[PDB]
Amino acid sequence: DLQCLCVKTTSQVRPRHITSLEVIKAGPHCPTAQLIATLKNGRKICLDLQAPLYKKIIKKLLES
Amino acid sequence: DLQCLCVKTTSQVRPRHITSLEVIKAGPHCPTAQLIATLKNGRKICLDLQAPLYKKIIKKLLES
Amino acid sequence: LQCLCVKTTSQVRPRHITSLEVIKAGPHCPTAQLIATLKNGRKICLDLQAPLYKKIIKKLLE
Amino acid sequence: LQCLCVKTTSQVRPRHITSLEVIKAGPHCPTAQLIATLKNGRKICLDLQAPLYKKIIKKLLE
Ligand SMILES: CO[C@H]1O[C@H](COS(=O)(=O)O)[C@@H](O[C@@H]2O[C@@H](C(=O)O)[C@@H](O[C@H]3O[C@H](COS(=O)(=O)O)[C@@H](O[C@@H]4O[C@H](C(=O)O)[C@@H](O[C@H]5O[C@H](COS(=O)(=O)O)[C@@H](O)[C@H](O)[C@H]5NS(=O)(=O)O)[C@H](O)[C@H]4O)[C@H](OS(=O)(=O)O)[C@H]3NS(=O)(=O)O)[C@H](O)[C@H]2OS(=O)(=O)O)[C@H](O)[C@H]1NS(=O)(=O)O
Ligand SMILES: CO[C@H]1O[C@H](COS(=O)(=O)O)[C@@H](O[C@@H]2O[C@@H](C(=O)O)[C@@H](O[C@H]3O[C@H](COS(=O)(=O)O)[C@@H](O[C@@H]4O[C@H](C(=O)O)[C@@H](O[C@H]5O[C@H](COS(=O)(=O)O)[C@@H](O)[C@H](O)[C@H]5NS(=O)(=O)O)[C@H](O)[C@H]4O)[C@H](OS(=O)(=O)O)[C@H]3NS(=O)(=O)O)[C@H](O)[C@H]2OS(=O)(=O)O)[C@H](O)[C@H]1NS(=O)(=O)O
Repeated sequence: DLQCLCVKTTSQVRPRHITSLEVIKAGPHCPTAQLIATLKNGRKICLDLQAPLYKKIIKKLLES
Repeated sequence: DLQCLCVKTTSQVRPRHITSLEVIKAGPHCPTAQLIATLKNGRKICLDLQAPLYKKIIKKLLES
Repeated sequence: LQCLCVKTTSQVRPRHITSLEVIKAGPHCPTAQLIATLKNGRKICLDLQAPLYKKIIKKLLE
Repeated sequence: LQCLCVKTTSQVRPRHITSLEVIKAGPHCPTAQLIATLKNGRKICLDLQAPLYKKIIKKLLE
């Protein structure tokens, strides 16, 4: 009934452009964790789990 | 980067078992609208768009 | 009263809404909650009043 | 002050959390928002305090 939201991660986007980050735990409908980021223009993208980039994105959004 | 969350709809579930319903507009990452329902036990399922069932689920959750 | 929607809002541009989640009342929230997510990822609590969320759900279903 | 997280909470079972969304501050919300979604679909606003959301994000990443 449900699959993963993200097909492939991305590496390049400006942390300034990010308004929202959702962290989704692995579940019955997706074997891997997911990192969905929403941008000012409505564009949604996926981040890499094995990178410190998500750590940078998160640390910024909270600092705002 | 993103696909649809729901693969196939469902027809049978008890409206009593439903705690949350999310209505997702069609977008660049999914050609069709989506109706995701969350249940007390954590189970998530998709509803049918061409049915009055979603109308029943929604009308109940608000009445609660 | 430990709800997501303490104060609630009536003014929003329906075209800016990408999703609407209806969360049911419970021991922790006296009322149902209408959470709308906008294009920019932000969220706001919709007034449970009638014609507001009526038109929205249909515009999400087009 | 028309935020999702007016009042905020500190007591939640991390195993009950299925997702955590960080919404950034803006002209409409003075602070960033930590919205946690539980197994039963409900949502609660997490305290922006340190060790609460630190352990959670990692438990979501296992
Ligand atoms: C191209 O060069 C540019 O370089 C950088 C990068 O640009 S980027 O950010 O676009 O990538 C620019 O730096 C940014 O400059 C500002 C900007 O983004 O415009 C500024 O952003 C902050 O302030 C924005 C202006 O808002 S306002 O307060 O001055 O009015 C704000 O964007 C506005 O958000 C409001 C809002 O959310 O309330 C919007 O208001 C409108 O919608 C509201 C909500 O609608 S709803 O549907 O019901 O929900 C309505 O209630 C309201 O009536 C309505 N107002 S109206 O005017 O339409 O009538 C409005 O449309 C938006 O423009 C930013 O909000 S945010 O959501 O994007 O975060 C806000 N960001 S903040 O800094 O975090 O507070 C910053 O200086 C900077 O943005 S950034 O976030 O730091 O990246 C640079 O300005 C620009 N150079 S330029 O070429 O000279 O322009
Ligand atoms: C098998 O036969 C059954 O038939 C029907 C159908 O069952 S079904 O609903 O499971 O499908 C049963 O009818 C239901 O009966 C009640 C029930 O579901 O148990 C009742 O539901 C309402 O009340 C529940 C009991 O709560 S309590 O207030 O009395 O304490 C409630 O479930 C509890 O929710 C709380 C909660 O959300 O706060 C939970 O508390 C615990 O977690 C909290 C939050 O954690 S968090 O992670 O931090 O977020 C903690 O804060 C708290 O400390 C902790 N308490 S503790 O006990 O663990 O220490 C608790 O775990 C839950 O059990 C229902 O909440 S809900 O979220 O499911 O909606 C609530 N539903 S409500 O009616 O909408 O308010 C109803 O009568 C009915 O449920 S229903 O929603 O109408 O469908 C029937 O009882 C049963 N017959 S039986 O065989 O005899 O049992």
